[PDB]
Amino acid sequence: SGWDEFTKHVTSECLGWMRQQRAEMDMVAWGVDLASVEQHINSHRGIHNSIGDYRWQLDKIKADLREKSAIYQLEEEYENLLKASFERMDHLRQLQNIIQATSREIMWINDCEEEELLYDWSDKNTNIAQKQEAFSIRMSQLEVKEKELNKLKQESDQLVLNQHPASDKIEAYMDTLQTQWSWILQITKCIDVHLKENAAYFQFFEEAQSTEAYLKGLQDSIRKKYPCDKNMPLQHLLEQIKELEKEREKILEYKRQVQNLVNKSKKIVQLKPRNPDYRSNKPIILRALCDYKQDQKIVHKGDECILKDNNERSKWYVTGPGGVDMLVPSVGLIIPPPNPLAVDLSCKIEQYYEAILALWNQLYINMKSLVSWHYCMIDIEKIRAMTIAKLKTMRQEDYMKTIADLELHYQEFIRNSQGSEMFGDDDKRKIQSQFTDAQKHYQTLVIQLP
Repeated sequence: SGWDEFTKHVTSECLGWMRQQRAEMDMVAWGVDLASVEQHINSHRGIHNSIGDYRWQLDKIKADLREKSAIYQLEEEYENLLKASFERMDHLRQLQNIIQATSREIMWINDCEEEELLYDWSDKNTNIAQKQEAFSIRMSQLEVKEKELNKLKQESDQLVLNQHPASDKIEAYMDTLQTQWSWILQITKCIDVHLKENAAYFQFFEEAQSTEAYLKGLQDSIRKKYPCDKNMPLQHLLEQIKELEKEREKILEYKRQVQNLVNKSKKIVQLKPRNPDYRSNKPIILRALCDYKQDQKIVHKGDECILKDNNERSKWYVTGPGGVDMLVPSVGLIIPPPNPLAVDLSCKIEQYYEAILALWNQLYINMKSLVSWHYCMIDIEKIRAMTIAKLKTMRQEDYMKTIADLELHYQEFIRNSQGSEMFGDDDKRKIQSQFTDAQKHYQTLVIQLP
């Protein structure tokens, strides 16, 4: 104001168009919807190339004017608009880049997640070998991603540092990325645990079913390898007993192998209930492998949950430990021991070991008694064959000892015969009579000496 009226018009119209352009490019809303960002890039490109062309329309106008301030004021407004126009074209660019990148980076993690989410960890999946390696490949792919992600955030923080008009909105998008990333690592942490427990689960039954087959087929093997009849020669017996004692040593090495299975069973996890079709009368107890949270509903690593519905092989309806029903991803839930299928097997296998141990005890004392029987008969023949004339040739302690031998060999027999199945009462009397006879046949010759 205060100038020529033609100058007040030409200058007003200019400042009016130059500021109506600022209004339009400030009334743009900042969003991460790539479809919007795209139309804003084209939109502004039309406004930028418009004011860029306006420099010449402005030159013509400054040439007609003569008012000192007017000219300066117009040039100052234009140079200000032009500067803002450039910085806008750049702010849009920077945005599109950072979002496109983060957008594709989220889909990558999501796809990784979708994969592990749909994986089958039941007993039907025995390939803890394929999985083990495929996983190590991914853990490498991931250590690779963390790099790409780290510098993607370093690119983002820079934009916030430069007060990008959309700072808050991109930090929010990055928040999303961070959330997905943290979750994929949680899955990997509990995938390492499935791999371990599932390995054990299969290792255990492979070893147990193989031990059970052994101790059951050994209960019959032995009984055939060591027959016990009353008509076996003395030599053969002593040699059988020696082998029979090597056997016990071996079945003591089993006790240690067996005791190991007893222990493992107490730690073997449950897999069958992971299948939607598995039915049981006892409720299924779960444990959380990692924190999972979905809007105000949160489960903590180590929380005990109850399974309600598992028709979905990726999402289970789960309750507890605060009576709170919630859908938590199957991946992050395991079914801890005790596994009744494992404990019962370890109990069974243990009873086979004990059966063998008992069988051994029977065969042992059986032979030990058959040996005392023979040792007794040798002494009985010595005493029976004793004549008064034959005695005088021998020392007075050669025969005094032969009865001592018999007395002791007969005690050993009575002792081993107690729990033996080799001698019925018919024989326990038969020998009892041979002994008592020979006993007096001796004291008949003990009195005749003087």
